[PDB]
Amino acid sequence: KIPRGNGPYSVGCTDLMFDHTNKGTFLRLYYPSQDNDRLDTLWIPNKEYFWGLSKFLGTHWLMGNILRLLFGSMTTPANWNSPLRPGEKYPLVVFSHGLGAFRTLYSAIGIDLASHGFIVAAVEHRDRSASATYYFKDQSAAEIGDKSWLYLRTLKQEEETHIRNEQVRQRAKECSQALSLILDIDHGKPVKNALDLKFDMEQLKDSIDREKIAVIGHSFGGATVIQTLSEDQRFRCGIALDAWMFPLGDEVYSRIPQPLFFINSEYFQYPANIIKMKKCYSPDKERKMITIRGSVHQNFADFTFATGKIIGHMLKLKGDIDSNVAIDLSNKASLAFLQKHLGLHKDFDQWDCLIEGDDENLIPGTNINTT
Ligand SMILES: CC1(C)CC(=O)N(CCOc2ccc(F)c(C#N)c2)C1
Ligand SMILES: [Cl-]
Ligand SMILES: [Cl-]
Repeated sequence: KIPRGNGPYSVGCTDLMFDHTNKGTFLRLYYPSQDNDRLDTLWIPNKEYFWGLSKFLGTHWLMGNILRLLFGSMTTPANWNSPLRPGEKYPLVVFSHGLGAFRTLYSAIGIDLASHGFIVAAVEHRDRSASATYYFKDQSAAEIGDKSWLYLRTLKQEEETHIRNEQVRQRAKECSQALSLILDIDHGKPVKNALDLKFDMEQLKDSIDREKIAVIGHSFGGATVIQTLSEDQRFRCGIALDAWMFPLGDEVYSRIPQPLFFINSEYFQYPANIIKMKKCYSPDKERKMITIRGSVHQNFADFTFATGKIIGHMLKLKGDIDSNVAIDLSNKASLAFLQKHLGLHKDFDQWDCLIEGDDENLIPGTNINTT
């Protein structure tokens, strides 16, 4: 089971696609909810995501069918289409998923954030870095629900540098676009959700704390944080979760004025990557780095909760550290950082010491030597 949020607020979930096209925004929203008696949220909502995952793993599509059998009824503890908790303006996080992932696979993070009074928009990227995603060819297709699917692009070695950079720039634009959509809904612009879901978007009117915006993401999503910050000053700070730095252009490193927090796994990182993170540092800029002891790259994503301890460790979905312990640290340290750099008036400064890696399961900075 994917853990429930640790915060005081109940959590709701829904999906927004606007416009309906491959250039529209697709996101999963996690938000403080008024009610706590709704059905839980289906974790991986369509069979095609499992086919996507099968291609990402480099297996036959029939492994996709097997993955569906195993995981296709799994839920995540968020009240599907629950009304938004009224009477308060919430800060906003835009969240960016990893390569071969998609919008629904970081619910442990999204739910926890929402339970502390954030609205979280987990974008689904259309750069062919998602295992799968979908949209509609035209207005007619959107009405009848005739989905067009877009699957993960496999690269040749000679395409890697160039295409990963094209992808990270698209990802950043998608983050900025998702922000604009949410800010426009906040004002009260009518938006007809291309998905026919019983969550009225007008609830979001006057519900966003409009200057309190952050961008967070895992791996490819971590590079996306960085690209996004350099190009969109509306994002006040960023948190990169085990960032994969390879996609970034040489130009971006000196171009990130906002506070930036690197939260790393012990076992993912390597000198080339760490060197790139250190290129983000300058005397006038606020940077923080911590490393979670005993953790692996997948501790930041939901599949760390989806299997047992023995299978999970074999598949590199789990580390030596307990998955809930690990995500608690990442999520609490994130909260403290956000409160600091968004100027929130909550109690998240109780976790300030985690920003400095002061905890028995944290390493300050990095375990990686780069000399
Ligand atoms: C360094 C990379 C190749 C680049 C990158 O982004 N990486 C993270 C991928 O993270 C995934 C993928 C698929 C999933 F289903 C889940 C989950 N849950 C997580 C590895
Ligand atoms: Cl790893
Ligand atoms: Cl290296």
